[PDB]
Order: sequence, then C-alpha cells, then structure tokens
Amino acid sequence: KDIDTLISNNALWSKMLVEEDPGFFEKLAQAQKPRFLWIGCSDSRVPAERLTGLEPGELFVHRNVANLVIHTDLNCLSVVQYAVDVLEVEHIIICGHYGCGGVQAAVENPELGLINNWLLHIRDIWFKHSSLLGEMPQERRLDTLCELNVMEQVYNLGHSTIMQSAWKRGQKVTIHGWAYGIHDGLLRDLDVTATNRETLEQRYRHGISNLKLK
Amino acid sequence: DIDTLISNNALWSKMLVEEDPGFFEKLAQAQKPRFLWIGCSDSRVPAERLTGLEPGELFVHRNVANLVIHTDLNCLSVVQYAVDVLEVEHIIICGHYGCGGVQAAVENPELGLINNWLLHIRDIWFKHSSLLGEMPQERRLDTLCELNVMEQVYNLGHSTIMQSAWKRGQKVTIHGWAYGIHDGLLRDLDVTATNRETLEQRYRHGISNLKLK
Amino acid sequence: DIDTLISNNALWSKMLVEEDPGFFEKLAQAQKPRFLWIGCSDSRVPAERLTGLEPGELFVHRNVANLVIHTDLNCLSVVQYAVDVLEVEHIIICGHYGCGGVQAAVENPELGLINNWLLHIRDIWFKHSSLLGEMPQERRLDTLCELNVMEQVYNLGHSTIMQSAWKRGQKVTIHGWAYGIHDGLLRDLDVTATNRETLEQRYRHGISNLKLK
Amino acid sequence: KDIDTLISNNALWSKMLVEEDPGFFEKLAQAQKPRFLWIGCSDSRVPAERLTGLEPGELFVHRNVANLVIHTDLNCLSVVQYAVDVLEVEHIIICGHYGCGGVQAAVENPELGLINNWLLHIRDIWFKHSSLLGEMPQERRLDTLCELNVMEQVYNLGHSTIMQSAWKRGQKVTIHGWAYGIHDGLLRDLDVTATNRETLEQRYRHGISNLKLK
Ligand SMILES: [Zn+2]
Ligand SMILES: [Zn+2]
Ligand SMILES: [Zn+2]
Ligand SMILES: [Zn+2]
Repeated sequence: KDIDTLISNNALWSKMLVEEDPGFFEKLAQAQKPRFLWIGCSDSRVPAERLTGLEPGELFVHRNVANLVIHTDLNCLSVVQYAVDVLEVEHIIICGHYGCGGVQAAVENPELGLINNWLLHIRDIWFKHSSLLGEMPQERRLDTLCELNVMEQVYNLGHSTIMQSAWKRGQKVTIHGWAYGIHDGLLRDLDVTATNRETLEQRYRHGISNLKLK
Repeated sequence: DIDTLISNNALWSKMLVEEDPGFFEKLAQAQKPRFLWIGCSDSRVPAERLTGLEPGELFVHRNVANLVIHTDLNCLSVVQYAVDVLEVEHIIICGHYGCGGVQAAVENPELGLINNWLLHIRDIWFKHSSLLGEMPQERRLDTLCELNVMEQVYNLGHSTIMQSAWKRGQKVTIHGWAYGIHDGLLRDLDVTATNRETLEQRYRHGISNLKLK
Repeated sequence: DIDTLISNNALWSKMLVEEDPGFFEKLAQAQKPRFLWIGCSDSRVPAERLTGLEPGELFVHRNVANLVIHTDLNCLSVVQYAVDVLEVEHIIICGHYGCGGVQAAVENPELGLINNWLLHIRDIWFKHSSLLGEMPQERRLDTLCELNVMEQVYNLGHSTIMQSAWKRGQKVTIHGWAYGIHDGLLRDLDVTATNRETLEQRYRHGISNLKLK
Repeated sequence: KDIDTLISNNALWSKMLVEEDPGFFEKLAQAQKPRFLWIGCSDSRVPAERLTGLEPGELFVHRNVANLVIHTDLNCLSVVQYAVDVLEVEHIIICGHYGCGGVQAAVENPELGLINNWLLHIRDIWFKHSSLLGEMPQERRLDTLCELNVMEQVYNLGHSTIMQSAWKRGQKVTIHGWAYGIHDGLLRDLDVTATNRETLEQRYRHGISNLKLK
C-alpha cells in the first residue's frame, strides 16, 4: 500500500460505518474513560484491541521500543500518571512478545545507532540474570529475556513515585506482566501481578524464582 | 475485567486458528513495517482500522497528545529505529479532535506530573494566539489540535534523525493527519515533506492557509 | 594533563589543612545550600567566584546553554530536590554572552546529537524574529542569550514543581542573569518572580523592555 | 547572604580584577577549548576548579543529582556528545563524593517526591551489589555505594553510542572515575580508567573485584 491507498481505505471504511452502522460513532461519542492502560512494544505485531477483543477507546495505550518503563522516561511516566491519577484506570498491562526485534537487538548488539542507548536498559537485564539465562538452552534465551524484561518493567512501574503514591492513597490499581507469540497470538500471564507495595515485591521475587527453578 | 480479556483472547485465537490456520503463519513471515504511526495514547480509533492496514504493517508510538518533543529520547528512539533500521518509507503523525491532552493544555487544570508534558502544547497555543484569537472561541480547540500535529511534524523533520536520513538520500516522507470521532474520517493537514526544503515550505503554507480557512 | 590535576589536588589539600585546619571542618558542618544555580556547561567563570559564595552554598546544575526544558527530568529532578527537600530560597538561571551553545543554535552547523537539544534555542530565535530582526545583526546573538535565560526562567516558573511550591505558600524566588567574559559583571535581566502572577508580569515586561533598549 | 549581596560581591569582585589584574579577562577572552569534561554532583561540596586547581574555562561541566550517566538521559548524553565530538575533550571525569545526599536518599529511601524516580537508578546498584555491601560493616556501606555508583556511571558512559563511536573512530578519549571526602578534599582514584572498548570492560570487572576481595 501507499499513502493514497490508506486514505482511500479510510474514506471507504468511513463511508460504510456512517451509513451501515452509525451506532459505531455514537458509542465513541460517549465520554467513557478507558479502564486499562496498555504499555506495549512499537512492533505491535498484533494490535492490543484485537488481542483482547476490546472496543475502540476502551484502552489507553503507550508503545515504545521493547515496551520499557525506564525509571526516568518522562514520556511513559507521563502516560502512566495521566492514566492513574486522571483517568483512574483500574488495570495496567505491560505486554511483551516473543521474537521482539528490540530484545534481539539488545542481545546481538549490532551497531544500530541512537537506539542502542535505549536498548542498554535491556542489556542490563540480560546481565543481571546471566546465571538463569546461561543455565538454559541457547535457542530459549531470547524468549526468556523477553519475559524477564516485561517482569523488570512491571517492577519498575510499581516502584515509580506515581504508583507508590496511588497505592498509598489507597487507590485500586493492578499492574500485570503479559506476553504472547505470533504463532497463536495467545496471551501468557507471567504472574507478577501487583496490587500494592507488598504484593509487588513478593510477586516479583516469586515470578523470577519460578523461572530460576523451572 | 481482566479475566474477560484473557477469555476473549483464548476464544479469538482458537476461532482464527480454526477458520484461517494460516493467519498466524502470515504474521510469522517476518514483514518489516513500511509505516511509522505516531499517535495519541487516547487511541480513540485504532490506526489499523482507520487505515485498513493489517497487523505488523505499522510500527507504532503513542504518547499523550502525539508529541514529538525535540529532546524526548523515547519518541526519538522509535523514530531512529524505524528510519535507520526498519527503513520505513512513511511516518504519520496523527491527532484527533476532542483530544483530552489538547483540551487539558488549554483549560490548564492541575492534573499533576502530566502538566509538564502538556506545556509543549501550551507553547503552541500561545505561539498562534493571533490566528486563534481572530476565530470563534468554539473552533479554537480543534484548530489547536491541527496546529499541534503540524508543529510536531515540523519538529520531527528538524530532528537530527530526519535531517541526516534525508541528507544521505534516504526516501522518507512525513505526514500530518487528524480525524474526528463523529465519522472517523482522516483529514490530511497537508504538511507532507520529503526533504528539508519542502518541510519548511509546507509548514509555512500549512499555517498560512489555516489563516485563510 | 590528568597527573597534574591529582598533584594540584594533593598540594592544595595539604596547603589548606596546614594553613586552616578548620576549612574542611567548616564544610563538614552540613550546611544546606540556600541557592540553586542553573548555568551552562561552558562554565566560563565559576559561579562561586562570580557571586563570592563559598563551596557548598550553591546547589548546582549545568547543561549546554543553561536550558530548563519542560520535560527534561534531569534538570527537573535537581529543581524538585532543591525546592522540596533542600528548600532553597533562590533559583538563579544564568547565561553568558558568547555562549557556544547559543551560537551553535543560530549558525546551525551539523554537530550531531547535540543539535536536538539546541532546537529549543532555535525555537526562541524564531519566536522573537521581529524583535531580533529590527536590530543590528551584530547584537542579535547577545540578545538571544538574554531571551534564552528569560524563556528558561519562564519555563521554570511554569513547571509543576514551582507552581505547587508557590501554591502551598513556600518562599522561592527565581532570577534570570547573564554576564560577559570581558568583565565578568553580572547583569540582572529583571525577570525575578516570587509567584505565578509576577512570573507572567515580569516575562511580559522583560520582553517588552528589550523591544525598547 | 541574600540576592543583593551576591550582586554586590560580584560588582566589587569585578571592579577589582578589571583594574587590578585585567589579564584575567584577557585569558578568558581567548577561544581555548576545554580539555576536560567534569561530570559531578549538584551538591558541589567543593567546586571542581578548586579541587583540581584549574583556571576558569578549562573545564566543561555537567552536574546532576548524584552524578549519574543514565543510558537514556539526553541532558547528560548531549553534554557528553558536544564535549567529545565538538570540543574534542581528551579526558572525562565522573566524580562522586562520600556523604552525597543523593546516594543517601537512595538508600534510606524517604518519600521525597519526584526525585525518587531519578534515585531508583542508584537503588538498582545498591541491589546489584547486595552481596558486597552486605559483607561489610553497616557504617561503610554508603561510602561504598558512592564508589560503586561512580564506577557504574563510568561503565554506562563507556557503553554509550557516543563513546563507542569515538573509540571506534580512533579518537583519543579517556574516562575516569574519581571520588573525594569533605574532610580533606583529597581526590581518590577508583581506577576504572577506560581508553577504549577493551580496557573499559576489563578495568570495570577489575575495579569491582578489588572491592569484592579487599
Ligand atoms: Zn518488539
Ligand atoms: Zn488524545
Ligand atoms: Zn554556554
Ligand atoms: Zn551529592
């Protein structure tokens, strides 16, 4: 496709719904705040809406290379703060995916340019868990790192002043760490689910151990 | 709730695997996206559905109010990776009328940390105060939404990432669009640039023509 | 070279310990800085020497061209810590004429990554194009240096950190200064603000008076 | 002192040099590029110029809370890139100091607000070396972390695309990790000195081991 093609597809697409199912735009026209914040990868192999079967506007979304939650990235932190303190989302999902180009670039470490800086946050994880990854079959390491990464980001998110404050105020917010593959688009729960400053630390330590023992 | 999502995903997967056991094979066939879509976290209408693109055809970045801040490494990293590594041919910055981020910037309510990010939009509101001034107070937010996309397109074109990509002769086109929720119809703000010179020319006329419509 | 530095440090330390064995005790007496100095990495003349302040009396931040970007967490963290934790009474943003960062922004040479950071200064150059235009092309860089400090002061005052500090009644004053290398004499750009309202008023008159001098 | 006091001190200070030693401003008037980039802490207990006995303008400087070099902080990365690629500094010094309020806030972890996000990068180090720090007398841990921090930043700096590129191009640049105390203002070399992509990795591993064995 080319630009004129997308514009044509939209023109036709819109013309239908506006005559066929006008109700579609009526539902969107409703000021219904999203209940979920989806933090995923720019690769966007399978759109979050399609993966979860959710209607348009039910998901507040943020995407960056390799779905990271860097302690000091004000882009993601701002998305999170608006979602939590203003939209008051009930759930936050950090979703990674096996085969992610970002994660792979972090390991193979080619000289890609500017992006390698952002990817060093993933290499820190690669090293941090060098014992767990080394005690594994080579062709399983990238998929494992992919899970470790999501788990580390969930942890980072829980430690952010935004979440600590939300939880201290007693606000009900739950963060999840998910992952999926393009061979079945089936979501796998990495069970690092946190609902407060306590369950966050335990579920994290437990999430990691599981992989370390299984 | 959450449980529902995992269920929808389970069924959806099963259903597709049965109806089209190739659907996922198609995705498996590693296909590099040809487009980079920079939109708002509000994501009122998925980019895939607006453009009629299938999964994987779009590399995507979303932040509040679809900004391209000169010094935001998050967005810049997505752009550099898409341009230098994926070699996308097109970059689309798309805004949407009624955007909460845009409205929050004008009304200026005390929302917390997010207000710092929104100050970049307030800069635009004040930058175009005359143009917006001589205009019905009602149409101002929608115009600011358009001005914002146009300004972010301008920023994107001025980034060292785009300036060096164009300098080495790489073919990359950046676009500025916007759509409304009442019809989901995309509007080309006409600031499409293929190099440094047209970026300047399109921005100039882009703003100038608004002061005519 | 490096070796020289360690030697100078060795001797300097010895010499002080012998002349004033209390000098270091003085520093030891944990004293919270009352001022935050935001200057340029060029650091032509140390802040301590310009102001006649002794070590530890200044909490400091330096970046290229002394910017306070709305969304730069580096500078914002230094500001929040100094304001909410150290409780500094004054914040000074100081620029200097002949600044390489400021000049690089106007001349626009291809310097690499740093050009993205400098785009914030180019925004200011274009923002005040009329004022700078009706002016000798020779005095433009120096004026841009002043405009830049004034704009960064404005940004600092609009940050949620300063807005919430002032809202809770905390006493914090922000200043905008500049000095030249030919005399190291500080010039108050007169954009001193103690709250939200005066920040706006001082900025307005600050720019307006320049269009008079 | 108050604002009017600083302005007065400057007025008097300037009036002297301009009549006493006009040569001072003549030397500055010379377009002599700095040969060193100093990355230190905002605390600035003892000014870098005074610590090294260097004249004004001989040091390009950057300061942030706890002298960090975050993989993705474009503020510091931009200072570094300008210094290395434009000024062509020969040496880069990351200097920490014992007693640093930032490092201490990272450990004690009080609820300071926004700043705690930036400090999580130091807590990652605290945990990373939990074995080395735990096998130590409590009242020695903060000073140790202070060194570990500087060492980790030097490492981060060496891994940045800016340094990797400079070294690949064959440009001569050396990065050092220093530290000092306010009891004597004496600079201590943490010997993690890197001059290329090779010495960087070894000196790092060695720098850490030393503390781990001594
Ligand atoms: Zn990915
Ligand atoms: Zn929006
Ligand atoms: Zn400067
Ligand atoms: Zn410190």
